[PDB]
Amino acid sequence: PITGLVYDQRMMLHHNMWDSHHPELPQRISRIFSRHEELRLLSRCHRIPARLATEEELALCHSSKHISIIKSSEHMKPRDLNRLGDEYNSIFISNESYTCALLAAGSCFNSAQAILTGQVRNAVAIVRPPGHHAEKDTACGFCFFNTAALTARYAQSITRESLRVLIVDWDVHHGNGTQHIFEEDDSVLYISLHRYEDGAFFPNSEDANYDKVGLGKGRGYNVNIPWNGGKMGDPEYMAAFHHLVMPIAREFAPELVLVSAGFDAARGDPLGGFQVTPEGYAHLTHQLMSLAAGRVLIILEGGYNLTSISESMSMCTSMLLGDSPPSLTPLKTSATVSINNVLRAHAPFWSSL
Ligand SMILES: [K+]
Ligand SMILES: [K+]
Ligand code: NA
Ligand SMILES: [Zn+2]
Repeated sequence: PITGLVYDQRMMLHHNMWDSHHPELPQRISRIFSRHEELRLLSRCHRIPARLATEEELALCHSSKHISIIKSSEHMKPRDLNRLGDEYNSIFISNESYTCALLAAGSCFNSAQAILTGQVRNAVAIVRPPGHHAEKDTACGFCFFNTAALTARYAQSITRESLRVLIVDWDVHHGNGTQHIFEEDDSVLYISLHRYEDGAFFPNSEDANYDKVGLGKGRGYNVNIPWNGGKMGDPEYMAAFHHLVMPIAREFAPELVLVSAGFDAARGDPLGGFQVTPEGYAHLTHQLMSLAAGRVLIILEGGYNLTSISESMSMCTSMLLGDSPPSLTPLKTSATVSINNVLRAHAPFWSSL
């Protein structure tokens, strides 16, 4: 049982040149890496090489128009980069952004390939910029290309079209990009847990609500678990996995599990405002390892407290490596209502509920 780890410092090049303190810092991935070194987790892993995604691979999920525009940013001068970035919801762009986006996706491709060919059982990808807000034709919320969505399509490309992929998105924000790409798809099961606040939390859309179960053949295969007022923690997430994520996943019988692993739901994160502990993430990870013969790829999304996310993602790697789960109140009423809402919404599609 081998765990893969992919990390490249070239992904640090992507930066905000008008605010060097912008929360999506280059140092996010470097601090996670060093913590993996420090805890002797890195030395236990099989080092998977990073690579650039090709344009043909980007076309698995993205329009050529979207690809061309972001590609052209590599040759732009600072003010043009400023203007282009302002055409999007919450995006900054540097000359290196396009290349870093390519490495993020290519790294995840190589990890998926390693898992699916049996070189490793599972893998962790310490990458940036993130991906899950990125749409087919647009960039959004610090994301340029949808790394997770692309990896699902890449995985199917190197296996068979009907490879069943589960994408679990435990980043505090709804992965609107991932939901939309696969909304009519029944080969990719998208499950997201996210702070919703009745549509008044980024990315501020009712697409993130529980009632959005998918379209056409894809009905049932989109699971939104929205949190409303207010601070949520380990109890809420554990209960969500127990009643929803793991029962549905088992019935879906995935062959590959991708985790859109943001750690902005972690205690200490300003943008999330939740209190999922590092031990919390370990237990979520451990549960997912019971799926798909352990074929699990952990892909970094959001998470902005450098100490919180280094410790949190390290905890997940420890689990993938096979360490025993660390030792961990009744649910908030609102959380219970959220879970019953999803249960009632997905009753027709999943007989296990
Ligand atoms: K999420
Ligand atoms: K789907
Ligand atoms: Na179903
Ligand atoms: Zn996030």
